Amino acid sequence: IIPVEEENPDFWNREAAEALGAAKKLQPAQTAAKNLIIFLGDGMGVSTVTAARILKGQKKDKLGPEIPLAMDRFPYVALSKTYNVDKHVPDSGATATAYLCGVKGNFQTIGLSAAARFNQCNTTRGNEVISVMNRAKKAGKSVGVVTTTRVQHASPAGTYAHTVNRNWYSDADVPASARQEGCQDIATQLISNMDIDVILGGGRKYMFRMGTPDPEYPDDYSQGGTRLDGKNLVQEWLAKRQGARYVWNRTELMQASLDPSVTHLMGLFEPGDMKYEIHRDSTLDPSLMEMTEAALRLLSRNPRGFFLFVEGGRIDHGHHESRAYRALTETIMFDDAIERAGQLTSEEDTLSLVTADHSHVFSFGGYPLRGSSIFGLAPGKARDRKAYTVLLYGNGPGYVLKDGARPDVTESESGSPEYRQQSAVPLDEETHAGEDVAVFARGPQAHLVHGVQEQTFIAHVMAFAACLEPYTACDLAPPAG
Amino acid sequence: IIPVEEENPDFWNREAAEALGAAKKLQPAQTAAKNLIIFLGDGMGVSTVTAARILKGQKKDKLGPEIPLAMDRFPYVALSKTYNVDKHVPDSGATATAYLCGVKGNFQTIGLSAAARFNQCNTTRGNEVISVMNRAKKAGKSVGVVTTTRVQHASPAGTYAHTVNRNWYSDADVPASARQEGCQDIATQLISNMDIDVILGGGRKYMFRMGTPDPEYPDDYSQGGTRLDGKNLVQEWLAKRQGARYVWNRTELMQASLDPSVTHLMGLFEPGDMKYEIHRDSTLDPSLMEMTEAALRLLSRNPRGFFLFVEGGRIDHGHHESRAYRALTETIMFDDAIERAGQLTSEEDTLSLVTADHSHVFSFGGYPLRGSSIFGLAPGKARDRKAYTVLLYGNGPGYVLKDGARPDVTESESGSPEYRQQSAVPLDEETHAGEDVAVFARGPQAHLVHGVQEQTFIAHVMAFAACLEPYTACDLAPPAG
Ligand SMILES: *[C@@H]1O[C@H](CO)[C@@H](O)[C@H](O)[C@H]1NC(C)=O
Ligand SMILES: *[C@@H]1O[C@H](CO)[C@@H](O)[C@H](O)[C@H]1NC(C)=O
Ligand SMILES: *[C@@H]1O[C@H](CO)[C@@H](O)[C@H](O)[C@H]1NC(C)=O
Ligand SMILES: *[C@@H]1O[C@H](CO)[C@@H](O)[C@H](O)[C@H]1NC(C)=O
Ligand SMILES: N[C@@H](Cc1ccccc1)C(=O)O
Ligand SMILES: N[C@@H](Cc1ccccc1)C(=O)O
Ligand SMILES: N[C@@H](Cc1ccccc1)C(=O)O
Ligand SMILES: N[C@@H](Cc1ccccc1)C(=O)O
Ligand SMILES: [Ca+2]
Ligand SMILES: [Ca+2]
Ligand SMILES: [Mg+2]
Ligand SMILES: [Mg+2]
Ligand SMILES: [Zn+2]
Ligand SMILES: [Zn+2]
Ligand SMILES: [Zn+2]
Ligand SMILES: [Zn+2]
Repeated sequence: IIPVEEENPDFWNREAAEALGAAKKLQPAQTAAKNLIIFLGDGMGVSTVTAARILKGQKKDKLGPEIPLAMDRFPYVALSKTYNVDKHVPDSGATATAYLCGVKGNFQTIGLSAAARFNQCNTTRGNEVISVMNRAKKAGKSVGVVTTTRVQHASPAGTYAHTVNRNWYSDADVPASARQEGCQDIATQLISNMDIDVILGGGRKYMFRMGTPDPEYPDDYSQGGTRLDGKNLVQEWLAKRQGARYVWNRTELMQASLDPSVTHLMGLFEPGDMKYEIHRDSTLDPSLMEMTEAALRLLSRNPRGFFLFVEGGRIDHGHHESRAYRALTETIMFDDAIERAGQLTSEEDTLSLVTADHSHVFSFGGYPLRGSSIFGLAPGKARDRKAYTVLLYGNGPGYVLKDGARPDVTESESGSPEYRQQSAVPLDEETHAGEDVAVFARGPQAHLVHGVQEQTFIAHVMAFAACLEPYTACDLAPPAG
Repeated sequence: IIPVEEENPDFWNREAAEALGAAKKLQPAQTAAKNLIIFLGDGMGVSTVTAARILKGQKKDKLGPEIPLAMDRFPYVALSKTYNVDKHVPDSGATATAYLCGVKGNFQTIGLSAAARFNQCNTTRGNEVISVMNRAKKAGKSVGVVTTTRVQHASPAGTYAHTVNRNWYSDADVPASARQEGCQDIATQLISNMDIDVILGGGRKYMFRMGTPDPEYPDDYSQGGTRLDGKNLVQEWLAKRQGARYVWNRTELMQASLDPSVTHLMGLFEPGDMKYEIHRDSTLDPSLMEMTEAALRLLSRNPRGFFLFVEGGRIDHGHHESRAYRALTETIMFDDAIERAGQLTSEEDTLSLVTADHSHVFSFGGYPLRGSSIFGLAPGKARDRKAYTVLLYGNGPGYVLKDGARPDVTESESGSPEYRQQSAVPLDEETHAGEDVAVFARGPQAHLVHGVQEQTFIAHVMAFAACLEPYTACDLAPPAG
């Protein structure tokens, strides 16, 4: 469909003149950031952003691509080079080292320099690189980790953990030799490495001893505690702090977030990862946006400010499944959380960055008409005389042959939340992609986020903005306010 | 391979500290641009940039992804939304309207608002939108069009032409009803719409009457003139201007570019598109970089400045073929032309933008090791127990089944300049992609290129920077110098 307003050049000329006006009004701050927020869309590459924008646009009144995402409104954009030291196409652990600790690492390690080696516990020590969240805490800020994955998953773990193996969620996962060598499982590291004021996401099971029924699924033994060492890490965490609260459901979370006596909050909402938003039980489980608000309620009390990590963690998971519907709906909820955090904080004193750890082999093509569903069919048949979707994957589990042939696909099929877009190469999981991802920034010193930068720049600009180590001699005036 | 230097956090911390230093040193100009250059990588989306960076890096001493492209050094980056008014995934003609005229258009039209309709000549008039190049000429600047495509191809045509059908290269292509209605073929528009000081690229055949042997291929009748109206447009163009020169080969081009009496230069180096760089005859044909230098030699003489359009036009063509080797080698040469133009001009008075018209369904995945060839195999077999490449396409002509099965692929095969990467969906040509593309900017007012913008912003910032209509009341001081 051609929107009539857009047929007049004046429409475009007015928009551009307004854009030039806004561009000209941008001024760099002379002042530091009181607060830091990093919003991490796991797997949210450029193609994901555009596709999500179109989907979000259409979910409102709109044709799609002309409607800004909340992230699109951020004034400063850079490209971020995501390669890990050892792999061009990276994983979440080693990218987390980059954007949270400011140093690049090796694939499937977390919080370690690239002197360490995956799955070799004895290469850990001396290679620990401290996150900006950790430095924020040291400087007296409150700190929070919020994600739709396990809070022990690679991205959130980057804020607090140092491990040669991102798969070491609980002690059950750690080989005996590594346990003897003192490489702590991530769940332990979560409660032990540093004080974290707010921890919200999945990963209940890693905190409890084998045999402990999950509070939510007490009749599914597979969801129970995993720990071999008999520890209840939740109780240990609570015991260390007056005003600490543990919650496992939404209503308790909301209650805790409004309770002035709650100074530390651990909310673990599923045994493993949280459900996709489309599957979320809204009585039992908070959305990402809700977890972010709950976090901000607590974190905002500290006069020294806060550092908050918010992850749209299952964007990534949707793409691995080659289910763009899941990737893109997770992206929208991620963007909704960005929007919500922007309502609850001030860009005068809050530096907010939105980025992705890496992308995926997700493409948006064919030549679909304006306003057509992102989950629809490309116009025109393929050379094998069957239909194809506008969304495709380079590889992944959407690759199919029914009786020697690529299957035809209908619109009703392609639009299903379970539909797997086709790919060139069958893999159980679609792969990450290595192309640059966007960094969006607003707030004090956001203007430093520019050009094409290494992914480590994300961590460094945040430290610098808040005058955290190694930039305590930042040359900045106190935060506005 | 893990580079040892990168195992030390200090490496990353030093780089980031240097990046922060450079970021802090950026200051906006108070002064106008004397000169404007737009470098257009046709089809050069984010995945293409990263893949080309890696390839370029490796062509030098290097592992790849850590080595900046010339474009990567530009200080200001924005994302550009490429949708056409009528299609989410755009073409080159209507995007050219956006980034060259500052108004979005309908798929496969050029230089027309979206009130016009593809292939309907009678919707043309009143919908012409004037390019910034045209406005630059009006303001007394010299202007140049340089591309590896036909100079009548959609992108360069955006600088001078207005047509409802980008396929109307010569009168041979224009239906009789359109010819009667006065819709001029693009080759005619090239010599007639405006004065263009430098025109360099392909497209000889459209300028000459049917039966005119091509100077380079006088024994291949398919390469001869196409025109039905008996006109020699080259002679007509030459006749209009004292100091005008026509050349069809590299040595004459170089000679003309150094000749002070040559004020207007038309260099048409192939009958249609120029050869891929890997196929270029370096005795007969200038590279993109050479054409850009030749252009700058002439354009730079004007004390009022110049507008120059430089297109890496066959990046796009490589992706359509699903031959990433061709896409990426064209990208490197494009980047080499950017680098060369940066040597020959000053960022104190030259606003240079690098962008793409749109992307492609090109992906860079698997989990290849650092330093591995971008054209190599992903580690690990696919689920059908055969190898697969790190580079894939969502759709296109690399889709194959040999005896009911996806073919296996070897490294020697995947590395060939003729290799077609596999795709999910067989199409004779791989499709464009609709995701945002990068805009890189440097020079006066380049700091206005920020955030996520409509693709029309490219044209408007350039007009504004040089105080061209509609921004003659730009509020800017004269160009530095
Ligand atoms: C780590 O342990 C492995 C297995 O015993 C051994 O081969 C290697 O030498 C150790 N590396 C270090 C740094 O001690
Ligand atoms: C939320 O958790 C508390 C236990 O902390 C429990 O008393 C309440 O029943 C829970 N809500 C639901 C709906 O299970
Ligand atoms: C363009 O010509 C077509 C074919 O005759 C006709 O259907 C249509 O009305 C014309 N449109 C305009 C704007 O005159
Ligand atoms: C280049 O063109 C001129 C004609 O303009 C011709 O005299 C010369 O032979 C040409 N060079 C080659 C190598 O064909
Ligand atoms: N990050 C993905 C897949 C992956 C990660 C790391 C290495 C390889 C694959 C998953 O855990 O959901
Ligand atoms: N809709 C609420 C629900 C909620 C809040 C806080 C905590 C838990 C739940 C939110 O945005 O805040
Ligand atoms: N731009 C491509 C293919 C294309 C353009 C426009 C529409 C559809 C396809 C080609 O001409 O090389
Ligand atoms: N290598 C030269 C060749 C050349 C120059 C000018 C014109 C034509 C050819 C270039 O960069 O300039
Ligand atoms: Ca739950
Ligand atoms: Ca030639
Ligand atoms: Mg993650
Ligand atoms: Mg082009
Ligand atoms: Zn990830
Ligand atoms: Zn992943
Ligand atoms: Zn194009
Ligand atoms: Zn194309």
